[PDB]
Amino acid sequence: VHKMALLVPFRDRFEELLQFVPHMTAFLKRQGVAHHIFVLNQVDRFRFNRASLINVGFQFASDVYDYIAMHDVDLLPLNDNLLYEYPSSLGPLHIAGPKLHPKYHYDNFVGGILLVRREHFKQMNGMSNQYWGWGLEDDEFFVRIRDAGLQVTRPQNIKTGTNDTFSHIHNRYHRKRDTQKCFNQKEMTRKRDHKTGLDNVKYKILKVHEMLIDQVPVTILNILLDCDVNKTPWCDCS
Ligand SMILES: O=c1ccn([C@@H]2O[C@H](COP(=O)(O)OP(=O)(O)O)[C@@H](O)[C@H]2O)c(=O)[nH]1
Ligand SMILES: O[C@@H]1[C@@H](O)[C@H](O[C@@H]2CO[C@@H](O)[C@H](O)[C@H]2O)OC[C@H]1O
Ligand SMILES: [Mn+2]
Repeated sequence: VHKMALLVPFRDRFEELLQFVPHMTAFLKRQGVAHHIFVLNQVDRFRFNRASLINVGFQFASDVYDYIAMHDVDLLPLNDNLLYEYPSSLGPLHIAGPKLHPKYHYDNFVGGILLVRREHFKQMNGMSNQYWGWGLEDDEFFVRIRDAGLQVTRPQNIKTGTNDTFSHIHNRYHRKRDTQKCFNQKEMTRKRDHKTGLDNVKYKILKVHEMLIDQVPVTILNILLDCDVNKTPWCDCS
C-alpha cells in the first residue's frame, strides 16, 4: 500500500498544531490513509518561506512515502469525502479546491492542501525558493504543473461548499500575513522561476525531534534556511 508524507510548514503555530495533529490523525485513519506528520519548523530569522520548507521536508522524507501532502496547519477538512488518496497519473490532487476553500476562489488556486506524487514533485524540481513571506509560491507552482505537462484534479461530487467544507481557524489579526514588499520583490516574485527548486534549496536541519501528542507520533524538523541576499534580499525587509 501507499504512504503519505504530510508536510506542514510551520513557525509559531503551536496552538494550531495541537488542534491539527489529533484532527488529521483521526480523519485519515477513517479513510485508511497511511501517513506521518512532518512539522517543518523554520528556525532561521528570515521571513517565512513555506515553499522552501516543503522542498526540505520532501528531501528529508524517506522513499517509503510515495506521495506528499503540502498541508497548512490551520486548515482542517470537515468532509470525509475529501479523499487524501494517491494522486492519479494526471498530476496533483488539490484537496482545497476553489469551490470548497473558505477564502480563495479563483480557478487555478492550488494552495491550502495539495497532494503530489513523489515522482511528479521530482519532475517539477519541487517548488520555487524565491518566495519569502506570504503569497504567490503556490501560483508559481501551478505553472510548474502545466509546464510539466501535468494537470490538477480535485474531488468530484462534494456536496458541501465554501462555508462548510473546511475549518480555517486563522484570524487575520492574531496571525498576520506577511505581505511586506522590499527590494524588487513585486517585480521578481511575479515572474516564473526556472532557476531554483528542490535541487538547490540551501539549508541545514539543525535538529530532528520525535514528538508524541496524545500518543500520535510526529517528526519536527528544525530547518535553518539560508538566504543569498545578492539574489533574494526580500528574505529580510528590516
Ligand atoms: O508565520 C507563519 C506563516 C505561515 N505558516 C504556515 O503556512 C501556512 C500557510 O500560511 P497562511 O495561513 O498565512 O496562508 P493562507 O491562510 O493565506 O492560505 C499556515 O497555515 C501555516 O501552516 C506558519 O507556520 N507560520
Ligand atoms: O499565494 C496565493 C496568492 O498569490 C493569491 O492571490 C490571488 C492571486 O490571483 C489574483 O487574481 C487575486 O488578486 C489574488 O487573490 O491568493 C491565494 C494565495 O494562496
Ligand atoms: Mn491560513
